[PDB]
Amino acid sequence: HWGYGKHNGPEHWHKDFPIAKGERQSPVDIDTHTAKYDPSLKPLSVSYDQATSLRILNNGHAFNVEFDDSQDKAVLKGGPLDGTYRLIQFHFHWGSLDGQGSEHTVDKKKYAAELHLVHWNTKYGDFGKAVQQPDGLALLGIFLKVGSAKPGLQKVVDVLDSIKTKGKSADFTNFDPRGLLPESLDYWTYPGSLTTPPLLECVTWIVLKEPISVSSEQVLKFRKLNFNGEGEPEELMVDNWRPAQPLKNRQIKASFK
Ligand SMILES: [Zn+2]
Repeated sequence: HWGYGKHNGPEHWHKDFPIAKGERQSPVDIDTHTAKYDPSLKPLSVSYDQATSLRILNNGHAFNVEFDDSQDKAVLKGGPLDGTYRLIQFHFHWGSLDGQGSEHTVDKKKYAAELHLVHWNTKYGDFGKAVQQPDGLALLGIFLKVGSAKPGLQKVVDVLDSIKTKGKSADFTNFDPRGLLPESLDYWTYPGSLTTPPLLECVTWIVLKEPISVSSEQVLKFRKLNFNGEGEPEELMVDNWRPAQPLKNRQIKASFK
């Protein structure tokens, strides 16, 4: 099956998932000089005050912090979006070294990591139905650079030892994802896709311009995770990022002047 190893990585995905060579694939490089300010874009509305985290799972390609999305609690609205999108999970992509790890790039710059908060459009009733629609998901992307620690990330990093290997999960209640947001909600937006198989073209991307800072110790702990299952030969979970894809017939819009 697909992965990020030497023989099943992103350059191989198209064989099982032909949409990998599609017209609206993600991630992409954000060329800051070509992205146009769009005065018609509204402020993002991130309402996470009532977010209910439940569990954290190592799924063999990342770790997902999962939320209770059976009610309208943690929602993303406004910005380029029409309607309401419910938070279902967040996860990260990171590198083996600080000089790579992010999926989106900014003027070809790679960040050390990238956070994805995944939300589905409530007009489609459930996540499974939403991913079959061009406006089914809204993904909020946030870059991580290495510097000062992010206090709000530490509860995530400290639980990672308990989910080292594929298929392991742990209770993870009462985690507040507001602690992962940067100061500014300025963003770029474009239509794209899931960045892991099945690579469905169902995502409105909202990528924040301001990165958050995390410490070297924090990201080092990400890199102690395993792609493999318990008892199997150790493959460190690093470089679980898909590289930039062709922009094709798309425009990236900026929310800021
Ligand atoms: Zn992702």
